[PDB]
Amino acid sequence: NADSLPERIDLFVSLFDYNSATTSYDIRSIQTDFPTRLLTPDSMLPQTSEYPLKDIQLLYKLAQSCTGKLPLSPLITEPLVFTRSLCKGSSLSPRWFARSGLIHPGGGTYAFRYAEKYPAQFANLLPYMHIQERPNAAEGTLLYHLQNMGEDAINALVSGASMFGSGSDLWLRKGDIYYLFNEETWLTNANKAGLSYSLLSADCFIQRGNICWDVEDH
Amino acid sequence: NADSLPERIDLFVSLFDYNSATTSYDIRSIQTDFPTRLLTPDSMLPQTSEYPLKDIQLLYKLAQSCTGKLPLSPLITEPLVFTRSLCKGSSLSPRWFARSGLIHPGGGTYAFRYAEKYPAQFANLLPYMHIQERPNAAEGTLLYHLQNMGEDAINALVSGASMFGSGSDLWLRKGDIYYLFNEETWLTNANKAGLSYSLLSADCFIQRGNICWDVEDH
Ligand SMILES: [Mg+2]
Ligand SMILES: [Mg+2]
Repeated sequence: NADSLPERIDLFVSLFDYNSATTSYDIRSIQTDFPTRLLTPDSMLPQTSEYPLKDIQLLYKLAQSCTGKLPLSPLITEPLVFTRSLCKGSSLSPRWFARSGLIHPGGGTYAFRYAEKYPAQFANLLPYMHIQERPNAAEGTLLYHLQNMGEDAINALVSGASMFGSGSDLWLRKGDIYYLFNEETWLTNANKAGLSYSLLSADCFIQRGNICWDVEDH
Repeated sequence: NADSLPERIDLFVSLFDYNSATTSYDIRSIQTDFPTRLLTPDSMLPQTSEYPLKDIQLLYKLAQSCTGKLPLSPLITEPLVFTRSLCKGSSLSPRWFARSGLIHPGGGTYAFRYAEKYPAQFANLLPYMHIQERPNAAEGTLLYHLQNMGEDAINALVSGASMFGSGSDLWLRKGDIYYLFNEETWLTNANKAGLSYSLLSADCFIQRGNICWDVEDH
């Protein structure tokens, strides 16, 4: 009966009332309000695949002592400008962050680090901070849903997947808009289409018992 | 990298110390203490695929009034014997339950129903009751693990799967023995083998986003 599976999934998608959705988000509005750099969890980690570890260490020591060895590689120019500015105490306008690569080599953003030293500029620099650096958003808002997405849900959203689950919500793409439905509606329409489903924490290539296995990429 | 997946799963299995397992259960001991009929969730439902619905209804009415229409089909002979005995008040020895098909046509077991009318015989009839009809077992015992298994975990155990997950435990089959490990050990050995995994609520034939889809059989 697994041969009719694609047809049943199409029937499943067609059962939803897209005008009675919980909320809906245009993909364009999501890309305007959140650069991909500010969604992906890897932006919160030290940028070990972009800078040598010794260069990241040399930046932290420079930010601590505000004197001494400057890092070498010419890809540290902008992070050096940022670090020297905090040490010299000179100001960086919100337009400087809008111009930057946003992500600091030690993980997180320039804006969040700058707002930790100058908390009066927090609100104006919020658009340049990672979602995981911003305060807990109000329930039902786009930021709230994004902050509560695991890496797999974020990756599915960034890649524009036709559908993905995130917690207690189903995200369904119709055209260039995502429609959210609660899991009760998800399960009801899966029942009617003759479907069962599972939410994955990775891809599934080999199943043993009730365990889906996958190689991790890194 | 998905081509090396079977080799990585074999390495994963080989990393476990089977002598330092949480607990272990011989498959033979499980089959001795629990007939499959007393594990599968479908035994708790009315036996609609074995008896006509009208015959099940005729049995409930007979058990209520203790008079009137006897069901027809000759597959109801033993359930009729059981029902007439409760009505006549005659006793059924534990050996009668050991001889029976265990499962009552309305779902559940003969033994549990009999022990509801004669609670003094509960302990002697416990071996003939469904695991979901028995009291909550003590933690760490075989019955405890079985009572907390979803249908998918039960089906994997009944079918003798090489491995399956159930809650916070990994069940690993080596020979004819199942070895239990906590999920921390599961994840540590998956990390070292270069693997990611997900626990399924059904099979996975088509993946959309982070959702594994499957047709339900019924
Ligand atoms: Mg993968
Ligand atoms: Mg299946």
